[PDB]
Amino acid sequence: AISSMTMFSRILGFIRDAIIARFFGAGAATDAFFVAFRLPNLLRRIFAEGAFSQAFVPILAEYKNQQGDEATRTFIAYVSGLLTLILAIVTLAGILAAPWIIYITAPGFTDTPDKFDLTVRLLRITFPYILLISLASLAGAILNTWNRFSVPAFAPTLLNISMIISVLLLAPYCEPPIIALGWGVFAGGILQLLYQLPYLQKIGMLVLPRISFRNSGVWRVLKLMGPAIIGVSVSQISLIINTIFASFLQSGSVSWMYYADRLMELPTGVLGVALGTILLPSLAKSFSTGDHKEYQRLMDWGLRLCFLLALPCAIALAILAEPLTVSLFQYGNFTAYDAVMTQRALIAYCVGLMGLIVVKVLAPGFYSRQDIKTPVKIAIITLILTQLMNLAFIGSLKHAGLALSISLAACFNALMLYWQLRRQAIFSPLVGWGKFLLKLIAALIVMVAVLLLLLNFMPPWEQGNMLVRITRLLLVVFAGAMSYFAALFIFGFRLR
Ligand SMILES: CCCCCCCC/C=C/CCCCCCCC(=O)OC[C@H](O)CO
Ligand SMILES: CCCCCCCC/C=C/CCCCCCCC(=O)OC[C@H](O)CO
Ligand SMILES: CCCCCCCC/C=C/CCCCCCCC(=O)OC[C@H](O)CO
Repeated sequence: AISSMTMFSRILGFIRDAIIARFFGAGAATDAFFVAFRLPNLLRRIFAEGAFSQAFVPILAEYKNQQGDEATRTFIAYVSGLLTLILAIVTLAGILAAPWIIYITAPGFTDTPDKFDLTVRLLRITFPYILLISLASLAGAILNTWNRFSVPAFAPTLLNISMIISVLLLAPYCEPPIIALGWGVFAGGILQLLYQLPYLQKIGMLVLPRISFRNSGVWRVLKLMGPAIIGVSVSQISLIINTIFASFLQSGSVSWMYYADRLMELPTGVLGVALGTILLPSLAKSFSTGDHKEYQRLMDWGLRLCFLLALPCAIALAILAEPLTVSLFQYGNFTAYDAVMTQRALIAYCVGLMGLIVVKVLAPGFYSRQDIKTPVKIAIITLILTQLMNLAFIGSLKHAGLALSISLAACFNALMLYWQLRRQAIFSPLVGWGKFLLKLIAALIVMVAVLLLLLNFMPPWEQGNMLVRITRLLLVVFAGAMSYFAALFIFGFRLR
């Protein structure tokens, strides 16, 4: 369900990314678009996922299960109304203050004033999407409360489609061509909304928004939002300051980081969705029922699974950074220089894939423990270490150093959450990790050896059509995966 539609969305997101790279490359225009659209949406996502979504899903289901459909319709009406009012005000203030928002977020764009102007213009086109995508994600949250998961998963396909179409059709018309993306995004917003509204009507939860300050449920969802806003703020501030750092770097830095991060995202989302259906449900159940012993059992199996699957992915992405970048991005305005810079950023990002997967495996269980004080402390530490690693790595490695900083920060964040579990006896690993790690290390050595060998005997990656390059890429990915799994088979792990 989710596993099929959210990954169709994934190839279309990656296809739109390749289209962007092909048509606009990695430079001033693409830098401006990323700071203008991606950075505000990421702040918005952090806020909604960290505070609004966490508060909204329990209260909504609690209405749905303990009160009628009419009471739930009224709750949803007042929630969507207050959301729309706040976001309309927020959007209006943002379009007015856009030059100051770009100045604070990306100070270094001021050196090319025309680039700063495009970033401001694109934020003005972009900003209405915040409203649209928030309404669409509220729709999707409601539908998920009604156990309809495939529609909200498929919904971002419409954004990807809209952006691809705006690039292919509207870009030559638009006077700065990447302006077209904005409108695609805009159309995308509307489409993502329009697609989900009838399904909402299907469950009788499509209702005209309405404003009130007396609703008990609205104040409940406002109260559970409170303690999470400090951590949301930490994460937002860190991301803002990272962008500030990158803004002083050479044009394309933001775009190179973006492309590397998407390349690196690609398998990590697969693994995250897959472990979120194999492991997290049973972990949540074990924590809710108070079964400590078998919670440890799953925690250990899941951490071993993380080492078994995220490590080979990270190392393979590092070894295959040029194959991947050249085969998936190096067309049109994406030059060979852009490909090298993206390769470096991708090698840097590979360090933190492990930290990402483990943060997603450990963080469920703290929000369930209702311990937010120690994660907000961990988040402040992660901020401090991130900004410090930025100062340290920016001069020597530039954008790659900023990517290394983000990666190592994710590593330390996961490590600190694990240390909190270890100190409070929340988790203690099972015996036999040592020989298990040795098995991994041998299998990784075999995999990397086979990959290096093949690459020495395989053509220059720039040479060929996209069919040819992606065929070669898939051939080496297959040989590497096969060889890693064959080394593992000799060691053991015959069944899961
Ligand atoms: C927190 C600040 C709140 C400010 C509220 C202002 C309300 C009126 C806004 C007009 C925008 C239209 C004009 C857009 C260009 C303004 C020039 C500017 O400030 O640009 C930055 C500068 O270029 C860097 O070097
Ligand atoms: C153990 C191994 C771990 C590493 C695993 C690495 C996976 C590499 C696969 C990539 C295929 C996914 C991307 C598919 C891209 C389709 C082609 C495309 O993007 O075409 C756009 C073009 O510009 C239109 O004009
Ligand atoms: C050139 C770049 C260098 C490439 C790398 C060379 C290999 C270095 C050695 C690895 C041992 C790793 C040991 C740790 C692995 C499992 C994690 C662990 O033990 O964590 C304990 C936890 O922190 C509770 O305090």
